[PDB]
Amino acid sequence: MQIFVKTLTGKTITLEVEPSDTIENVKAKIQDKEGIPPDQQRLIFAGKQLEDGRTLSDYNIQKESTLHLVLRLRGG
Repeated sequence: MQIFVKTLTGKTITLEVEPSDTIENVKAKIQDKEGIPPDQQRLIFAGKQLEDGRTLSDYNIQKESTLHLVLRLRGG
């Protein structure tokens, strides 16, 4: 479904996806959209990081949910 992710700048970015799509798919969508890679993408939810292997549905996300789109701290 659709959700509303926030930026490190407190910006509002909405993304329309499916409940069957994985976090990686949603991230990939945001990538092609915004331009930020999924490798450098850090979405926080319920205090837990969105796992690619984990889908929005598996997360029981609510319509127009509030997601935190933060970058990565370190690297490797």
